[PDB]
Amino acid sequence: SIGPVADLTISNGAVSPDGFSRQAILVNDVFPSPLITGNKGDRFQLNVIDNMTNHTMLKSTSIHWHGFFQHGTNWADGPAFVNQCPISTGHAFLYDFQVPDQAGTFWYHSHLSTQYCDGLRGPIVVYDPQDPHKSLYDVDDDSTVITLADWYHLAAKVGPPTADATLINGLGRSINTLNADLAVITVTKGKRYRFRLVSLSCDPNYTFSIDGHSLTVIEADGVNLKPQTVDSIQIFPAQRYSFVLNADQDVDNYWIRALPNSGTRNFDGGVNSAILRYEGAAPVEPTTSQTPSTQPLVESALTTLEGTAAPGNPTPGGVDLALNMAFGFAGGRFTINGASFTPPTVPVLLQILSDLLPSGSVYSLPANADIEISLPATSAAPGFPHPFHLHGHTFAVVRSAGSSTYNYANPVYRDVVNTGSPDNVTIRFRTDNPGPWFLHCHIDFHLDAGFAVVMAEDTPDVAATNPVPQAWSDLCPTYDALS
Ligand SMILES: *[C@@H]1O[C@H](CO)[C@@H](O)[C@H](O)[C@H]1NC(C)=O
Ligand SMILES: *[C@@H]1O[C@H](CO)[C@@H](O)[C@H](O)[C@H]1NC(C)=O
Ligand SMILES: [Cu+2]
Ligand SMILES: [Cu+2]
Ligand SMILES: [Cu+2]
Ligand SMILES: [Cu+2]
Repeated sequence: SIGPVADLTISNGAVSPDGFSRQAILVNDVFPSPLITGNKGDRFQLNVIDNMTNHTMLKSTSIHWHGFFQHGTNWADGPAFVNQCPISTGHAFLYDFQVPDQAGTFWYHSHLSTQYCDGLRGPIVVYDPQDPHKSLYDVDDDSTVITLADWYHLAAKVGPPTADATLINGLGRSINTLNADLAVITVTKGKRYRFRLVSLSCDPNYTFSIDGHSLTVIEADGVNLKPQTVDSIQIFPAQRYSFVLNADQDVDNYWIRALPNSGTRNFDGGVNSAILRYEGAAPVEPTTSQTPSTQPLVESALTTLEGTAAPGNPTPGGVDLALNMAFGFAGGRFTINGASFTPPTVPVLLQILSDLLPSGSVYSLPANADIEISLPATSAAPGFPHPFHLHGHTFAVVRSAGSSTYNYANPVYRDVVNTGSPDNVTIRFRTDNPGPWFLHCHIDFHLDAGFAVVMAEDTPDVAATNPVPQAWSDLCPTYDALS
């Protein structure tokens, strides 16, 4: 793997992760993008070298480092026209930030239009030398990262959508390439694995299970939690989980299954599937049967390892500022409280540094306060369920999707939450991270359609807390000169 100091060169190339050839986005000449790695407290210097020539997938790029807090380095966070102008082709831009107090499973991806759907997306693992669950597993390496990804034969900016295939570790089969190579995951009988599940999906959620094995979940979106055995896991776009697998079954091949909520909802011919292979097992497809899932993961039954409480007082409205976000759908555009987000000419953070634009979308947040955000599900926002995600913060899921109850005493903490179907998912966080932070649904087409708002956190202090490198100031004129 690479990092925490590395070059990321972005280019275009042919790929065939399902046997069908299409042009896509490469990171250091490989599809899918390589895993980045660091220890807790490393300083990260990821030099992003834009060498793209393909206009249909945009020649420009910017990278968000999903989950990282970016305290004092809001300029480094990624979202085009919120925190930076995009890097232009022929140029490079250094992302220089630290991760002092985060550790766990994360990822990086394009935050420009729909560009990460064309293959610029990759796992990040920040190991903890003192990890609290270390004693529960023997192996925790590059071989135990598992990524889930949707794959489309025609580019993001080519059709509307429906995945042609599911990619586990970059490999999978579509309905017309049932013979294509599958992803193989190799364990040794009697060893224990910390598997790091990473959804790179642009849209589908996956119900993930492994034939013949139970999963003990110990981490969600970077947050250590109390161990919790399950036999399947619903993972929504941009979410992460660590589960320990006790490789204690017979030496054999076992189907790994990852079934999307949309499109091809079967396992016929090994679509939506990969292979757990015990060492010594033959190089064949598994022939194992799947059991009905009798202990699925339940977000409202998850709790933080330390049992941390929700910020604020343990009662609704028991907070410094309650904001309710009302979803809708106008032209071809999503709306929250009546605003559709259109990317502004001057990125928000630059406006601050210079009411913010785009009007109707920007929410001033005071510092050192408790915030409660409501996001009731509604049929007025088609394409639900929507997984909303808050940059620059972990939040406490005081009430999950599918539930009516309210947990303030020890709710799970996360950075991406399913908001459910027409449900009133509510979250809490403390404002200790001054800057403009994107709040948006992570189904990436809905995002390009404007399904987003920006939290302008402690705006009087953003100028002081986030000094900006010369290279970042150079970004916008360069971009604006391009036709
Ligand atoms: C650029 O990528 C698009 C999207 O996959 C593809 O349709 C097009 O052929 C590519 N351009 C070239 C010159 O290969
Ligand atoms: C969701 O919860 C907030 C919290 O008070 C409330 O104001 C809002 O009306 C609720 N919406 C629905 C649809 O239940
Ligand atoms: Cu993300
Ligand atoms: Cu993010
Ligand atoms: Cu959505
Ligand atoms: Cu985002």
